[PDB]
Amino acid sequence: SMSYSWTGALITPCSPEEEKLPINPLSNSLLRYHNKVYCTTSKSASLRAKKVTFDRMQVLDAYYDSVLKDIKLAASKVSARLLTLEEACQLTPPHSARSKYGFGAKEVRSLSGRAVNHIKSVWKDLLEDSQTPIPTTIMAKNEVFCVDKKAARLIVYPDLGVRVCEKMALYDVTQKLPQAVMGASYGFQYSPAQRVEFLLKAWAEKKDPMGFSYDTRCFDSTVTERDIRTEESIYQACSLPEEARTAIHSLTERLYVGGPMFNSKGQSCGYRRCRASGVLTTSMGNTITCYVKALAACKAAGIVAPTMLVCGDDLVVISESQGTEEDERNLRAFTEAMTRYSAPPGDPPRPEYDLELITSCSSNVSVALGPQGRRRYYLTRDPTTPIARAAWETVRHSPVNSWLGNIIQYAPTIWVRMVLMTHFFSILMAQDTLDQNLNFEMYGSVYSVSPLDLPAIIERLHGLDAFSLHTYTPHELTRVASALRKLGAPPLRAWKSRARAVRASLISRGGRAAVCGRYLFNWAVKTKLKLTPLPEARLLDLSSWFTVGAGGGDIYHS
Repeated sequence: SMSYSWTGALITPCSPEEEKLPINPLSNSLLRYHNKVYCTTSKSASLRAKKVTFDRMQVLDAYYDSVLKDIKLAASKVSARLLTLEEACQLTPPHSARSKYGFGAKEVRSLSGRAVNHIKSVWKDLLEDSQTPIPTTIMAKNEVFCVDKKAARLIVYPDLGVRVCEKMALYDVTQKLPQAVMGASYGFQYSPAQRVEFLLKAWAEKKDPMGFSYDTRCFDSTVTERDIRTEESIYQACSLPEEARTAIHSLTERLYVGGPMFNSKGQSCGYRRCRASGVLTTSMGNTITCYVKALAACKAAGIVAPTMLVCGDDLVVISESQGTEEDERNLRAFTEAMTRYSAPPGDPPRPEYDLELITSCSSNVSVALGPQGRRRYYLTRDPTTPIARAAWETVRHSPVNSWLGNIIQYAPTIWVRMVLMTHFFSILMAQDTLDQNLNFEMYGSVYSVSPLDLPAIIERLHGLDAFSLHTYTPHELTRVASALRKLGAPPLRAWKSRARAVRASLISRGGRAAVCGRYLFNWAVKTKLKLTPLPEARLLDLSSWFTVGAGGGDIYHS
């Protein structure tokens, strides 16, 4: 019942790691307190290992049984197909960890003979062997944060050849199952604006709304072998081809329920009996399992008219308040139920009665005014981590960055518009690489776009309002100002001074650059420009852009 067992071998790096932000003028113009920005490395891997290693005691009840029964029935409405090898390969990100069998992501995406022939044998083996555990590699993730340090997160994943096979057997399922059994509660199907709409709607439909977010301590580690086998039974409730059923059972028994882990040096590192952090089913599995336990927990605790929003292990519940004292009582009961289901809390949940203060996936809804003086709602978050990461990525190029993802996801926020856009467009112009497509992650998934196409992307995802919001809330302004001073970054008024110059340079360039200048920086001048709908905004193939990401899991798009 232990999440992990260890041999004693260390979790090793695949190359030297840098832990402190370098002193560079480009990064320094964004933030001066470089000593506050750090990156997690292999050095803290042992501390993390101890944190995620514990015994899981799970006891289910009638409430859980009832919800699961309902879920399986809903799953029967799903029909899915096996993805072709070619389709599976095209979903592989270009910088995906290479195989130990002689090929990398490049050969996969290009369908090289070597890659194709190996993948084929892996598939055949899955069909004839449903027992032999599949080996995985454990590594310490390198992530950037601002002090006030975190231990590195651990990632466990199978060989490239197996990752392609997972797509063939389950990608189609990840695209339909969550919605089928969860409906509107499935978070990954929404763009930021849709998430906002959902939360506002849920809040408004309650006579006396109360919300709370539940933080499960090390969710992946709380997932039991039984939980994972239950996930498979839910997958099998779908209408699937026999060959897929065989592959899915094999992957479950040989990979998902657990298996041996090796470090980068090839040494046996340990054995896993919980969720693998780096498999295709990580997000979908966490989402469904979190949903089942939470819905059952709500019923057992007496939560009234709960409306849930589930994103992997992230959970937010908005319901009818039963009074302050009752609410706190019900939340404790909820926690007790979640705990019995093997999902104890990291930080005890507390009832919240102001929507702007409720955090879902580190984000929250806030309000501002549009060009006509009307209230407009949008999604935002504390900008500390995004700015710290933007600084690191300015001096250390990452094949898959996070800043472009933050700019897209939080385009209407005051921090993206005044700080990130100003900073990156200045650097891109200086580098003269404005039109170059860049890979970035969003919702744990990998995407690729050109910053020159940002205005079209933003208008399509957030609307023209995204270029004209003003009069943000005191909470938002205070939070952004505090983040900047904490990082030693220039204040917003200085970013405004800089933006005027960036805007002018962009416009001087004409073409798409000028469009970026006129639309993205209209806020920087007192004499505002018109700003009409962009034609290319309609020619955009966005709609399920987030659904196709199905959370994360080594998935790539365009």
